[PDB]
Amino acid sequence: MILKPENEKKLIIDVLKKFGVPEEDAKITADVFVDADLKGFTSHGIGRFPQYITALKLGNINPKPDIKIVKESPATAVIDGDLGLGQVVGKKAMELAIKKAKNVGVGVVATRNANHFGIAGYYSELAMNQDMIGITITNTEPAMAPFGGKEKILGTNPIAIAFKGNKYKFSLDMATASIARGKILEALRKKIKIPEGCAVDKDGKPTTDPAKALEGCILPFGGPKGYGLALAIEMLSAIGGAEVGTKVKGTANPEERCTKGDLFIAINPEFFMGKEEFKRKVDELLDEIKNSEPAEGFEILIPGEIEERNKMKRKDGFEIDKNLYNQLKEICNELGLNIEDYIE
Amino acid sequence: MILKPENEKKLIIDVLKKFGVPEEDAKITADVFVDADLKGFTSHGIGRFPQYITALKLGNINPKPDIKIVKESPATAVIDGDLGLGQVVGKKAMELAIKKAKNVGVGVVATRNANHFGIAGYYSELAMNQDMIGITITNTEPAMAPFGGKEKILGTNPIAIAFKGNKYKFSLDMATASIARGKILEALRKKIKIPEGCAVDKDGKPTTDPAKALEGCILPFGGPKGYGLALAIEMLSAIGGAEVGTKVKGTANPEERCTKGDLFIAINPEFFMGKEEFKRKVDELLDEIKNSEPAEGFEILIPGEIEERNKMKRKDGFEIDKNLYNQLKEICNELGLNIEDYIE
Ligand SMILES: NC(=O)c1ccc[n+]([C@@H]2O[C@H](COP(=O)([O-])OP(=O)(O)OC[C@H]3O[C@@H](n4cnc5c(N)ncnc54)[C@H](O)[C@@H]3O)[C@@H](O)[C@H]2O)c1
Ligand SMILES: NC(=O)c1ccc[n+]([C@@H]2O[C@H](COP(=O)([O-])OP(=O)(O)OC[C@H]3O[C@@H](n4cnc5c(N)ncnc54)[C@H](O)[C@@H]3O)[C@@H](O)[C@H]2O)c1
Repeated sequence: MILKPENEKKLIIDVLKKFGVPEEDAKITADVFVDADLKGFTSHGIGRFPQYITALKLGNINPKPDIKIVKESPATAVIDGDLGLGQVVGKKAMELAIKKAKNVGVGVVATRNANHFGIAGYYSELAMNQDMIGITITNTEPAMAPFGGKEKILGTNPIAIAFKGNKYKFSLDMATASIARGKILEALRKKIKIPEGCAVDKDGKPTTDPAKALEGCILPFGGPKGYGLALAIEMLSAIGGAEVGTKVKGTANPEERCTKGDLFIAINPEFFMGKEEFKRKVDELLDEIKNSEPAEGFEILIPGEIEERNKMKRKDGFEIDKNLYNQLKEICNELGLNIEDYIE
Repeated sequence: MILKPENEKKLIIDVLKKFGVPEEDAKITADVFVDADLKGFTSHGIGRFPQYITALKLGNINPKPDIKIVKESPATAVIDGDLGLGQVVGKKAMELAIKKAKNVGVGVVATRNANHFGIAGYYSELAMNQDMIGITITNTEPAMAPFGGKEKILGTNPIAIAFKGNKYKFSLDMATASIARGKILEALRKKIKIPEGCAVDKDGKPTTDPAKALEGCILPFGGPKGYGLALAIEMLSAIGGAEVGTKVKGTANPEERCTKGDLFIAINPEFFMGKEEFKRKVDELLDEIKNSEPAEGFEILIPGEIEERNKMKRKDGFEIDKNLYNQLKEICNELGLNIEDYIE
């Protein structure tokens, strides 16, 4: 059934307020949920909300955190999240990264002790919309093997990079994993194969069967190269004192304290070639790319284009499945709220 | 014959000094060349030296650059190379990025109007060997299509990421191109297919045939994802005012004035979780990986391990072909040096 985004925002706010989350913290959280559902990253949108409820009750999410800047300098900071909503910590960190970059040209803000923050692209787009370059990375509970290995050690480790000109936007937002676990589960319901070169089974051997893949490992994307970048990311994400490797828990499991890290970077074009000079060049490059000769059955896209298109289509509502609408009804009921104020 | 590391250094120094390069700048340049050759990155080793001679002679390399820091903050800087040797400008650029990271936790330095700087890893490791995290990116002449296209726009756009713990080091140094043209025509003369997804037709169709490859267009490394990264590199590399896209000239062709860009980033763990604790975590991560279970006919390796084993195996000198010997013989002859002083 169709769920209007504004109504998704009000649903999340009213529910989070019910657990003590201050209104401004709640509004912030919702925005990042709505962004994901609008872009089609549906697995980091509302459908993930019940998991948040589970964690709030088990007290793995602190509704009223003491967010602290434990280390600071003109160009860097470390932030302790106090087990608060990743969105709230995340926005603070990146907002502070942006502030520092405006003063001295670049800002690097690492976080520890926060929860999963949703889609990385939201944060680096905060930078883009200040006329800057935003870069965001984080790690994850183990999901992927080293290249040539069969054990789950690395996270799905996303990186997001955003910036824009006068006409074009650039918004790379990607997991270093070659496939989401959700898309494997999904493929297991719909009794089909997963793409080739996306997972290996219990044995280190390649596999297209979803059931095997689920007890095996997902592969980093671009062979040894993509593995290398996921390793780099596992590490850089954690420089504020988070865990790495197998000690990273609690990113998708509400029964565990969250131990992952996030890095937020903001580079400020005014300190280099100049803001207006940069925007002209981004435009010129992306325009060149966009107008180059297509291969056979393709239309050349800029990173981010697909997500923007999704948002347009989805601005007036998007579908959600019954089983989730049910989980919502229930949560709403517990907190003395009417599911019908939001989904109608 | 066999070329020994020491004699390659001498050879390069003597030749460059001959052109008015100051000895200290020659020594730095020789060092990157020898690094390229010992690691096995032969396309950036002494193999490339004859073109530097052509460039110097045509005036596209300035043996005596007035290298200027044109903009500076406490975390950022733009350096203009006055068409100097890329190695000379690069070292100064990365060392400045490092100095600033020493004071404020991070240093980002962009370059413009400098030449090809050899392997990106060298500059990243300077940071690593100061107990920091080094990141280098850079531009090149159009070498590959955007994803879904069939026309050269993106350079091979390398990235180098380096850092270390106490026992383990991490040194990723990699082109965003699926494959090097070099290896394709070595697959042609070798008659073997090249891997899949690497390149497209003279028509825009996928092809594992080196002959069609050679007529077509190479692709970035990781599907859309690899493509997105390389597009980001193409742009970020050039925020110091460099060119982008097809405006990037002279990184392979000694008849063109070079217009590429470099970005140097240095991140200091002292301003985050702390130096010693970061080295412990690096080791904790890299040990876990290096000792997780391998796949069947595989060994698990950390980015940098291959080059390290290479540098070990080629300390006593390495092989060069008759062709390069001859180029090098003439170069020496016209300068009154004697090739026999170096390849005895
Ligand atoms: N917080 C976490 O724990 C966590 C972990 C992993 C991933 N994630 C998120 O999941 C989301 C989805 O990731 P994904 O890897 O499945 O994304 P994709 O669905 O793999 O999208 C990745 C990027 O590639 C680009 N792209 C795809 N096809 C393209 C084409 N034909 N031409 C040009 N560009 C193209 C897209 O625009 C997009 O920016 C991400 O936004 C990420 O932030 C979050
Ligand atoms: N300055 C310039 O203009 C310029 C431009 C492009 C490239 N380059 C350089 O060319 C060189 C070639 O790079 P490349 O991409 O062809 O090298 P690869 O041989 O393609 O190297 C990529 C990385 O993958 C790693 N690797 C390979 N196999 C692995 C495995 N089994 N497990 C773990 N890691 C593994 C390697 O250690 C290496 O660091 C690079 O050093 C790059 O810096 C320079």
